[PDB]
Amino acid sequence: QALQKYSTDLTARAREGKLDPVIGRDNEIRRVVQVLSRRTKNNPVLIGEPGVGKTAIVEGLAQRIVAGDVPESLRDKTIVALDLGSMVAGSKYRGEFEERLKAVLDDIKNSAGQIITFIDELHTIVGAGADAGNMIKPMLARGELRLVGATTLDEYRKHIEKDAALERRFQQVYVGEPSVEDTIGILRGLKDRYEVHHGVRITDSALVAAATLSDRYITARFLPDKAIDLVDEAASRLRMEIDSRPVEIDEVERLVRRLEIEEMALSKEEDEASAERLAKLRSELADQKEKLAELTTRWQNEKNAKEEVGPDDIADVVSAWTGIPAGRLLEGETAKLLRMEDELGKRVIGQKAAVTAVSDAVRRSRAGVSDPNRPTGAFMFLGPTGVGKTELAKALADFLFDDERAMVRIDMSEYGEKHTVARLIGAPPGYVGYEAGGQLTEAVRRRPYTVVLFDEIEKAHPDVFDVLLQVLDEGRLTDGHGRTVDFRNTILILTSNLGSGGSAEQVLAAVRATFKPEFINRLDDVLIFEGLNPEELVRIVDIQLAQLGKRLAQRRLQLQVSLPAKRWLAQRGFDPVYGARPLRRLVQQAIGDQLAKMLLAGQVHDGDTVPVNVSPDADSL
Amino acid sequence: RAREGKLDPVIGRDNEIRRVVQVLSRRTKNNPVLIGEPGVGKTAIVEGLAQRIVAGDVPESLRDKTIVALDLGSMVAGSKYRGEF
Amino acid sequence: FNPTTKTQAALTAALQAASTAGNPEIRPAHLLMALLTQNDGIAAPLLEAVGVEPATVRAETQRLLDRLPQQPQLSRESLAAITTAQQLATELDDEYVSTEHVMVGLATGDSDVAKLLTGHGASPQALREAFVKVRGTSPEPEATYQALQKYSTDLTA
Ligand SMILES: Nc1ncnc2c1ncn2[C@@H]1O[C@H](COP(=O)(O)OP(=O)(O)OP(O)(O)=S)[C@@H](O)[C@H]1O
Ligand SMILES: Nc1ncnc2c1ncn2[C@@H]1O[C@H](COP(=O)(O)OP(=O)(O)OP(O)(O)=S)[C@@H](O)[C@H]1O
Ligand SMILES: Nc1ncnc2c1ncn2[C@@H]1O[C@H](COP(=O)(O)OP(=O)(O)OP(O)(O)=S)[C@@H](O)[C@H]1O
Repeated sequence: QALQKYSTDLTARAREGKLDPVIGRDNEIRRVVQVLSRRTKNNPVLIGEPGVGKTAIVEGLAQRIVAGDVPESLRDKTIVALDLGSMVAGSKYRGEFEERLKAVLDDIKNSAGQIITFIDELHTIVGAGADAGNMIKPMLARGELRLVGATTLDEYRKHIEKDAALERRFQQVYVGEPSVEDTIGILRGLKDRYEVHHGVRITDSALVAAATLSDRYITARFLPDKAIDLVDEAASRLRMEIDSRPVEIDEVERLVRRLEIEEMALSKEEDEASAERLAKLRSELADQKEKLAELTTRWQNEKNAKEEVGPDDIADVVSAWTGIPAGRLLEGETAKLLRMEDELGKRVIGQKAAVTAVSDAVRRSRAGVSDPNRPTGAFMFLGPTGVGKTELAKALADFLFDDERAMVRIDMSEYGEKHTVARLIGAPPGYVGYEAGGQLTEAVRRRPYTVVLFDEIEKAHPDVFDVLLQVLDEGRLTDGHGRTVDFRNTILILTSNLGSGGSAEQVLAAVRATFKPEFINRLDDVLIFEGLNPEELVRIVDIQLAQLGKRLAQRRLQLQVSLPAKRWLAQRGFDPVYGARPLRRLVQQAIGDQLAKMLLAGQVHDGDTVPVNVSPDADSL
Repeated sequence: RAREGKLDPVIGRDNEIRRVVQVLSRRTKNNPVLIGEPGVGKTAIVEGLAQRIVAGDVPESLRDKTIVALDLGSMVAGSKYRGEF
Repeated sequence: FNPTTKTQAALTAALQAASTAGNPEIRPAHLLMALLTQNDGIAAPLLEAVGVEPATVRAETQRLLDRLPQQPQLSRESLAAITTAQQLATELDDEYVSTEHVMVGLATGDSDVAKLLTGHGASPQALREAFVKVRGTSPEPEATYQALQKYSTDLTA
């Protein structure tokens, strides 16, 4: 009767049908049985990584006993679930806990083996002392109490294997994680338990996707557990959608009910610079109130003539998680991908050969054609200076994230000595900086969709190349802590400045003599950039002037530029040895200097608009 | 406190509260953990969820759920004996 | 009953000084001497809260000890004191007995100590307000009781 106070009844719980169906894993359960039914030392311990199913095996054995598939040596035996936490509850006096545990042990021995104690998280059996969890050591080695335990793989060697007198009384059972084909079956069996809790239906083509998809995207966790979450979340989200309106009709309404209040409390601003902001916000409101009322119409076109989860809700879940977009190109993204070297051309000018290669390994990955285990694209573009090869790697990180500072840049010119490698991989255990991990590593392990940029790579020491050697071609590198980080979704970009003027084989042979063939072989196309012709500078001129104008709008201060000045600046863009950097200095020598002189000398105030005009030699405002 | 009007208004962050709710109402292992750099708003989201529950914008399963803010500091206050914690 | 460590130490000190004294039964004046001369004593500021002089709390109760003919057991007045103390702990729901609880039980249990505290000037309505101005609801030990005044100094003062 002391076993009623400190434990529940697993077999009784399994009798009333309160446990999930256990599928497969025949070998593990048969070994648990043939260990649990020997003369002495008859107590197994399941062992293995967290999530692969180790309480599932004990619950399967309990259901199996209740049914009657077990041998004669185990027919009609009850399994009790010991609870070490509720025993040390009130034991402040000097012997009460030992008294409790002794009563429990005596009561277990008082039966004739009709009880199988099952301790979960048994690594907690070492403490309870303050000579505790130690009075069990005699009864263990004789086979009185049949113990079924299950702890993860690495708290075993941390709490138990430290005590080789106690770990002798345990027989280990290793529980390896299943494969995709087996996880599919486990899900096929468990589906009808979620189909009830959520009032929905789940499609087998979705049960296959929730297991194939969650095997190449979520690598930090193990099997089935990392494949049941997708199904459960998809169902819960679908039920939410069923009750209320669908998504993308809810957020459009939530933000509209906010822009209203914004413009309402903004229109009462007795101000003049705030009138250009109100007249700009008042347009996005009418633009949103357009597609909102279009969605409410397109929803009735379907509601007059999305009721079970498919292989699409799963992808949407594994995309909201982990940030990686793996969807189906829902007709809004494809129209944007189709004109990409057109949205990149607003920031980079020329280099058509290189824009149509960076942009070419994004489509052939969003359409599901690239190798699923290798980086999305790994190519190095190199050429003369000031040509636009560090700008392209920023016009690209802005097309995908809408923020130029959401990417990972490391300036490879500080890696002059080989010992500077530990800066991006961590320091081995037992050294100064170890509870910090790597620096490149920990940056990608948190958001595995960024675009890495190794700037000025040939200035480094030829060992960091050999570190990168396996990043390309496999997308993996492990830090000090032993955590493997995957790169199979990033875009690897390496700039350079080799050759410096050689036509095509003074540079192609200067790359070959600075890098090794095993490093050139992992790369995709080696893009060559080209100098700037006189025509393709008259356009960078416009870009620069637009930039400066946008920078000036902090004072509502514009400026008018005449075509003579616009083609004077571009003709004073000179020296096809320095690219397009001199022009940014010419602009500030000509316009910016005298504008700033006039600006703090009175005689120019906000709201004005200054026209530039080419004096016979210089520019006059 | 959300009923008594003592929490600041919470603006924006719709995707996050949506995901928090849908994780908070699934069958097993429903424990959302807001993670991210310090300052970007992680208590503000929970306060927004509380005000949203008081208002009524939540799905059916989360009607009248009475969020509770635990405290493990005042729980280990005086427990020098063997089982007091 | 439900003891805290200070009442346990007071009972142990009174029992050691009683077994040294050689008595058939331990008087309440042993416990009173143990509590007024206790380290970190919360009885002398308790009587400071009700305006009682401390120059008589070691003389007029000392005369209740050196008139007895020098293992004792607890007097029935002391058991009634602990009984009314445990009863008086049920309103403020403090889970353990305290030194002020021992004091109010001794003031209600034996009328001999109540006679002395009434002759020095103290009412049970006033000494029930003696602690609330020095306390400020209770665990087992005593690390409350104006914690700002014992773990800080005043820069403005
Ligand atoms: N063979 C299986 N058949 C059916 N469901 C399974 C099977 N293996 C695991 N599961 C389910 O997958 C999840 C695994 O959870 P558990 O196995 O209880 O956790 P665990 O494997 O013990 O990991 P730890 O060490 O306890 S944290 C549960 O939802 C189980 O119901
Ligand atoms: N084709 C181009 N289109 C637009 N801006 C360009 C172009 N080429 C250079 N620029 C400008 O030049 C600056 C950036 O030049 P970068 O390409 O970053 O220099 P680089 O190509 O990395 O050469 P090095 O070897 O790194 S100095 C920015 O101010 C750009 O506006
Ligand atoms: N979306 C938001 N709406 C309204 N106020 C916000 C929002 N996000 C942040 N704030 C305010 O900005 C501050 C952010 O503080 P918190 O988000 O509570 O701190 P935190 O983000 O939790 O970081 P830590 O780790 O808790 S110190 C508070 O003053 C919030 O009131």
